[PDB]
Amino acid sequence: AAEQYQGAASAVDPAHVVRTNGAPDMSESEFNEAKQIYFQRCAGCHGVLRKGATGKPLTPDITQQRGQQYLEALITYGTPLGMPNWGSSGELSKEQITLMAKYIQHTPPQPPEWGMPEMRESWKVLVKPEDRPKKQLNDLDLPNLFSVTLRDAGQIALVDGDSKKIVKVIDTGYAVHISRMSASGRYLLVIGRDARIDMIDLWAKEPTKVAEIKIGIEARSVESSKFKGYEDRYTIAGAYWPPQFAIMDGETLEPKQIVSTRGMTVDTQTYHPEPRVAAIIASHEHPEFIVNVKETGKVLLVNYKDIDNLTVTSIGAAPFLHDGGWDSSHRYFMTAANNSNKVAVIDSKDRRLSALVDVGKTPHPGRGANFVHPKYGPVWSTSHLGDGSISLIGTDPKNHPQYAWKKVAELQGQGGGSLFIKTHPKSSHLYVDTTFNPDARISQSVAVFDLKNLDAKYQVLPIAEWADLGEGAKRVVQPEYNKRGDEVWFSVWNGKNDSSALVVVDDKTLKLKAVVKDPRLITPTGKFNVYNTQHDVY
Amino acid sequence: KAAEQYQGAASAVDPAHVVRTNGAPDMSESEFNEAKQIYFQRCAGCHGVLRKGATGKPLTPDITQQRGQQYLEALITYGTPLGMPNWGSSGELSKEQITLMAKYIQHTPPQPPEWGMPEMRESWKVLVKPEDRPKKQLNDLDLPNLFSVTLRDAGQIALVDGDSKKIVKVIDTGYAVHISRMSASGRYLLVIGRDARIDMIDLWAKEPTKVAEIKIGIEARSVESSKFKGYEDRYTIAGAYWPPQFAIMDGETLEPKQIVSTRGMTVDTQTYHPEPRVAAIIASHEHPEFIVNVKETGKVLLVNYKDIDNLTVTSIGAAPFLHDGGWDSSHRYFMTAANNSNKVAVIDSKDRRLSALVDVGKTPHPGRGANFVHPKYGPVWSTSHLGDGSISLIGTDPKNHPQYAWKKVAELQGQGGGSLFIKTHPKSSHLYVDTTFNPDARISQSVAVFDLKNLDAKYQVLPIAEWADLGEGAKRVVQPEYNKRGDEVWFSVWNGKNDSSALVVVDDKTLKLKAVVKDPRLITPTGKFNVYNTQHDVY
Ligand code: DHE
Ligand code: DHE
Ligand code: HEC
Ligand code: HEC
Repeated sequence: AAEQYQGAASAVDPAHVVRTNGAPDMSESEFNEAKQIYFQRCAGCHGVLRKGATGKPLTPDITQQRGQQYLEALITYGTPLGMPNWGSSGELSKEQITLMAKYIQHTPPQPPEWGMPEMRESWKVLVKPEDRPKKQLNDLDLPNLFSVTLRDAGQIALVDGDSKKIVKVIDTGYAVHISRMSASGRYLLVIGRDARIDMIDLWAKEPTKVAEIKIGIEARSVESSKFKGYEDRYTIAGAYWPPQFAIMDGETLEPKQIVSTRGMTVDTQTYHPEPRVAAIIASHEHPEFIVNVKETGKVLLVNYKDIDNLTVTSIGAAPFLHDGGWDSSHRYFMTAANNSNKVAVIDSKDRRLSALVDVGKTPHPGRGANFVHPKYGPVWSTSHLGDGSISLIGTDPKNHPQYAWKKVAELQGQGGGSLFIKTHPKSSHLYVDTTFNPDARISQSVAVFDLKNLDAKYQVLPIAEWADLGEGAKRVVQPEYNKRGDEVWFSVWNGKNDSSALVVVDDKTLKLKAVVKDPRLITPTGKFNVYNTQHDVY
Repeated sequence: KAAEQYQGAASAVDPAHVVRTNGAPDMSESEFNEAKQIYFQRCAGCHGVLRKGATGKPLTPDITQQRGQQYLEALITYGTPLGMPNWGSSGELSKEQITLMAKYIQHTPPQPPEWGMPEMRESWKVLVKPEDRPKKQLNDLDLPNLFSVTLRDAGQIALVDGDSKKIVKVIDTGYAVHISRMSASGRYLLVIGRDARIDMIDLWAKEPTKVAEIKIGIEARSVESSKFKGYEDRYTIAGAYWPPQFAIMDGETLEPKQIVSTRGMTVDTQTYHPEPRVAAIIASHEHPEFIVNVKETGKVLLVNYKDIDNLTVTSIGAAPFLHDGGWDSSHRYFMTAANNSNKVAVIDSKDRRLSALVDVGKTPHPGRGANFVHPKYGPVWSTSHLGDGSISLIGTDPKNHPQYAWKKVAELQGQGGGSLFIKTHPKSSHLYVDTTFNPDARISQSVAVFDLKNLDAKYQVLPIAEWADLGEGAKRVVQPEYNKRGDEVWFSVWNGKNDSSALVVVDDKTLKLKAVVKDPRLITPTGKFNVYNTQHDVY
């Protein structure tokens, strides 16, 4: 009966369902050799399913159309639009480039999914809530503590701000991307690019891990609920693969909900198989999380008032959403759609897109830099990877409606390859790095502007040279203030077999203050001051 | 080059864990395509396009290669007592074809095309602009008593006059229209074919005519209109089987506005499902929302249309295999069937939460259900089943009958399994139940009728197809439907395409034959929707 009920023909026409191949035959060792190169060298931009970069996707319909020789030449010489040259540079051999061309003509191999069973299997409560201290069992000045990422070591070091000494090094997931604080200021949350999250109790005799869990195969962001009456309630994390985000117990990390970001794009409104989750930021206006979904250019407002029945408001922005942060008032999310060269303004109160501001080539603000301009009122700034400009955008609809969501002015730095711009309420300086600048000297130093005289050109602080480290690229990255706002820290991100350091500068004088060296300080990248991260002070 | 080095590091994904699919038995183009044709003609309905639609293990290469050729040929040949038919023992397919199917399912599932906004707009057509349409009714038809009947294989629908029992107009639509729905103004009739083609019909024109059309997917089943106060003819939503999505369009022109993906995590295992088909869709009267049923993931979505630019969706978890359903007497609780889970999920449309999960019989199939006041239990909603001959009566009054609310308060027994629709009306003391897919010809060609005033008495069997006087063919009777005044119930005698069919009208007051609708154009009549009863949810 039920077999006759569901027994008619599918409305889908067999003639339009296509079998995939006609690709160059390659053995198992040849396919694995190419596959290994693809995730080590290509995937980052192009993605798992090869639809992550601008331009045409590397799926068999397009690649077989181009042909073996077209592909080999394209991989060999690259393009001026963001596709590196692998043959000319001499990175890959002609035998490898040949394998790569044949490889992308085959259906993309499939990485495993990662749901609730996998999540729970990896979930570990190391110290039960009840077995945790009721008070701070140490003498540490937690607010002024710095959570520094020792990238290649798969660890993080807690550095005491005033003493400049490493208080504790902790094993974490590989290459931790960011550190975030719980609203109470007690727990420290870190997540590795391997999607493994680690919750750390700063009140323990020695700050230690109390729980851990893996939320995907690849990830970048984590965050805690910051709405009033929700301290340490929920923790969210966004993954690159699978395309999803997960919500967990903010006290134990127990997985509760998992949502897929696979969907329709904002621009063409077509289906995208891999919309990776970028930045995530907690709302202060409503009990919701603001999630950035890259490839589809959507900003989702995930309400956690009722975790059992999840309500999500999908706001369209612009393609390629990445990093971003609050305006001075903590109401408007200033996030960059890098490859679209725009900054999306999300109103967290009224819950809508306030504007799409045209900025420079490939905006990369991190969380951005907020400061009051002598003429244009309160602005939010961002530097770029594509060029040497710095965009100042008005963020005061109330008192400065004429300058709101407008690129009010522009500043010029040392050049492109910039990654982070920084300032502080108590500071009158504006720092900007240039980490990926092709020039060694430029990439090994930072620019500083005088907020009291913006017409004047920037000064150049020789960070890497001050560290006195010897050989290596010595790339300087991310300025970060201490709780007081009179010290600015920088990482001298050198190789793993080289010597790296953390340089500190007296903000009041712009003079070298201290240098943090230690054999354990391996490949330091992101630094997050506890109080400043927790209270979004930027 | 700065941004190129920025995004230059390795992916956190281990190449060794990214797998290449193969190790399937070789098969040429001729072979592969032949198996594929059989797959979508015979297997897809249950198993889905990507082969994860049925209960039990999926037919994906990881599992199929594990079982192997032999195991697979054997299972396909004899089937299983759990819903998998026998294709060899019944002589449906040959051993040659079965060997092909066993080889086919060991390969990666061929991919059907996606259907986005560009494809949708391309298909979109405004046949008659809102400005060019009538300002009032230009015909003298009794629109509320009109029946929109589906002439399935014909790729058409027929509007039949309730009182005169005649076909007023025959309209070309998408292939095999599955359901008909009325807009909140009672002016526009909407129909959607299994091919995802929707047709909007203006009942006010001199002769009812199509004003707009669109194709929202490759395969579909449902369409629905906004019914919240102040949104008459504002929006139209349609759900698809492939791709896994629904589409919100302009209610006056059918212009595509938003397309949302239903691919996601399941309610039970909370794992990823690549093909969560959209089933029933009902419009809320409590909030400006559309209640959408997502089958495989067992999710009921409340899509708020108060602002379609920034879509807000509340995802309520219910139970796997959500299919059909309808409102309770008060129009607040959405009583929906999770057929393969043998349960009925109750969705409070006001408080927007899962009110309960009621345990019922084997494979519930309520259609929109049947509501009536039980002498002992108060207001109840009822459903019949495909898996058995039972009829579940569930209490739907938590306010004044909490002792019974959301409980399978009582049961009734019909002719047997294979039931598709149960039905009644506020003005009627009778309760009909068909048996369309019952393996017995006599039972499948008749309908059971209960007495609401004496629920202890056994039903009377009405010989609907025999009354028709049609001759040869299966002559399956399906879906009872009352008229505007609820004094006559209509049935469909769904006979073959090359055979003779009819609509049989029965006097509700006397349970006697009242009329028989026959017409050469009345080919494979299936669903029938009375304009008034459909539009105002009278059931
Ligand atoms: C989505 C995302 C965020 C926002 C998180 C948030 O706010 O919740 C972010 C922030 C960050 C932040 C946060 C700083 C802040 O002030 O908020 C830091 C320090 C950082 C160190 C790096 N990032 Fe980041 N980053 C990516 C992704 C992201 N980076 C990439 O996918 C990319 C382009 C390529 C990659 O190799 O991962 C990339 C490269 C880098 C680097 O090269 C850095 C310097 C070193 C590393 O570990 O790869 N990213
Ligand atoms: C999701 C869904 C609904 C609810 C929509 C709503 O109300 O929003 C529905 C309702 C319906 C309704 C609604 C009646 C009502 O009173 O609301 C009718 C008449 C109907 C005629 C048929 N349906 Fe239906 N039906 C399916 C799906 C559905 N059918 C299938 O997938 C299935 C099992 C397989 C198929 O072949 O499509 C199926 C078979 C059938 C039939 O065999 C029928 C009799 C004829 C046909 O064309 O296939 N279905
Ligand atoms: C980002 C830093 C990239 C890396 C690493 C690699 N590719 Fe790329 N690729 C990138 C972009 C932005 C584009 C578009 C370029 C344009 O001018 O349109 C491309 C393009 C290709 C193509 C050509 C696609 C086509 O037009 O048919 C191919 C074949 C290609 N890329 C291959 C590829 C391989 C094999 C790589 C790793 C060894 C690789 N790309 C890395 C960005 C990035
Ligand atoms: C629904 C009316 C079905 C149709 C039409 C077909 N199949 Fe099916 N199949 C269905 C169910 C409910 C199940 C579960 C059976 C069980 O006892 O668990 C199955 C199972 C299969 C399997 C076996 C899967 C396994 O355990 O490894 C196979 C190989 C299979 N079905 C094949 C198949 C083919 C090729 C069909 C069309 C020619 C087909 N099925 C139709 C439901 C239904």
